[PDB]
Amino acid sequence: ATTCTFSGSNGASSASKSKTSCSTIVLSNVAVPSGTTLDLTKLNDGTHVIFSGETTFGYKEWSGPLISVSGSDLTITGASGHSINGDGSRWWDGEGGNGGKTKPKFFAAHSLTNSVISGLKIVNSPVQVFSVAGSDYLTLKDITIDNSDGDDNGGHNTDAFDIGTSTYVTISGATVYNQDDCVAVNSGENIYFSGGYCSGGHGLSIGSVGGRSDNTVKNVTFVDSTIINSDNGVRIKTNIDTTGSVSDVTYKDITLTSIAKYGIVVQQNYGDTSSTPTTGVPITDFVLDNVHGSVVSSGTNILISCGSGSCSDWTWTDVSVSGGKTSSKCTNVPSGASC
Ligand SMILES: *[C@@H]1O[C@H](CO)[C@@H](O[C@@H]2O[C@H](CO)[C@@H](O[C@H]3O[C@H](CO)[C@@H](O)[C@H](O)[C@@H]3O)[C@H](O)[C@H]2NC(C)=O)[C@H](O)[C@H]1NC(C)=O
Ligand SMILES: *[C@H]1O[C@H](CO)[C@@H](O)[C@H](O)[C@@H]1O
Ligand SMILES: *[C@H]1O[C@H](CO)[C@@H](O)[C@H](O)[C@@H]1O
Ligand SMILES: *[C@H]1O[C@H](CO)[C@@H](O)[C@H](O)[C@@H]1O
Ligand SMILES: *[C@H]1O[C@H](CO)[C@@H](O)[C@H](O)[C@@H]1O
Ligand SMILES: *[C@H]1O[C@H](CO)[C@@H](O)[C@H](O)[C@@H]1O
Ligand SMILES: *[C@H]1O[C@H](CO)[C@@H](O)[C@H](O)[C@@H]1O
Ligand SMILES: *[C@H]1O[C@H](CO)[C@@H](O)[C@H](O)[C@@H]1O
Ligand SMILES: *[C@H]1O[C@H](CO)[C@@H](O)[C@H](O)[C@@H]1O
Ligand SMILES: *[C@H]1O[C@H](CO)[C@@H](O)[C@H](O)[C@@H]1O
Ligand SMILES: *[C@H]1O[C@H](CO)[C@@H](O)[C@H](O)[C@@H]1O
Repeated sequence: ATTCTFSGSNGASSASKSKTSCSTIVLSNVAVPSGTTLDLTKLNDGTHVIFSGETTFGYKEWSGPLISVSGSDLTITGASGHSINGDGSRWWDGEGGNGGKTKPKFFAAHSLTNSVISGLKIVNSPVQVFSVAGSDYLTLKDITIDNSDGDDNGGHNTDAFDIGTSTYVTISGATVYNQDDCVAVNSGENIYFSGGYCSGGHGLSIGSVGGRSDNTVKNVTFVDSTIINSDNGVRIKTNIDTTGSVSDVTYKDITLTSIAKYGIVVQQNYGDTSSTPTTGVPITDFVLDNVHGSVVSSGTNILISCGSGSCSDWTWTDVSVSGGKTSSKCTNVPSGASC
């Protein structure tokens, strides 16, 4: 059993070259050089990684990731008082991932099996924070993401959790202040989100689904969570002219507070809302249970833009969204639901 401590301005290099001799790696006030990844890929099974002090990154216009981890039976945690500081205002230019500077993604959680990431505190990511991909039985718990400075400083596309090609991922106790989706499930199965607080972004989203070889979303649950001061609350987006499926999606015991645009929005014409919704990505067995909240007077309570026949078997129990306009543009609403 070995414990390895890496720190300072050359910590990232040493960690990379010695990671496989370390049972435990502690990362203390590591300053990652510009244009380079903190490469924690391919750790030995059972390795424990502890973030300590303040982790920082040199400035460069590149696409990331800033941190990358992969392997099995890993524990990665944060020590008391630590933070991982992206100092994103260096890149923030109002354009996020769409244009302006090239901005690096923060945390590649790829090819993780049976691992836990707990207690990390991330501050001011340049753009998206967690990219979860190709991972199985991953728990992300008590993660704090504070991009609140981005609200008035050009923060854009600062998604907290982007999930794809993953199964059995559990997210609990997340606290997010950001400017895009709190969660986006692009594809994946058996996803559980609970005890979350999402402020400032675009809601808890399924989507966008379709147009990739990975286009199935199944068995996802959002429960006991608050979405506040966000553009949308509950959201399902499927890409127009694409095929896939979304099934067994549940939102339960959700509080929506001061939603700006849409309390609940389901769009089967995502990508081109001037066109009629298409029917290639059926949304079935969608359940809302005890979902309550308020939309500002200028927003819309509920928008359902379904394709003909491509939305069915919805159950909406104890749902109440008020404060906003009732939409008159809803299409092909299933029997259990309403705008
Ligand atoms: C729909 O997704 C649900 C959430 O992933 C899933 O429930 C989860 O089921 C797994 C079993 O595959 C449970 O996990 C395992 O780990 C615990 C301890 O780590 C063991 O005690 C279990 O025996 C098992 O090995 C999860 O605990 C459970 N998660 C929760 C929050 O319920 C459902 O199984 C999925 N439903 C369908 C029909 O597939
Ligand atoms: C690296 O150095 C630190 C001292 O801060 C220890 O915590 C650890 O055991 C390792 O030797
Ligand atoms: C961080 O800490 C290590 C020892 O833990 C030093 O080797 C390094 O120079 C920096 O002070
Ligand atoms: C990284 O750069 C620092 C800061 O100058 C050094 O002290 C360290 O040993 C490494 O070269
Ligand atoms: C980063 O720096 C460490 C220590 O200087 C080297 O071992 C590594 O190969 C890379 O140059
Ligand atoms: C990173 O840390 C290792 C082990 O402390 C050093 O050997 C290397 O020079 C770099 O500073
Ligand atoms: C991290 O850095 C070390 C040397 O700096 C490499 O050996 C490793 O492949 C990774 O690039
Ligand atoms: C990685 O870290 C180990 C442990 O300090 C060194 O022995 C190795 O040379 C590399 O710097
Ligand atoms: C913990 O892990 C390291 C390498 O992963 C071993 O060298 C050590 O003996 C213990 O198994
Ligand atoms: C490395 O060291 C830490 C503290 O000793 C452990 O938590 C871990 O299991 C591994 O042995
Ligand atoms: C990281 O990026 C900065 C800015 O381009 C360079 O100065 C540095 O040498 C490294 O490539």
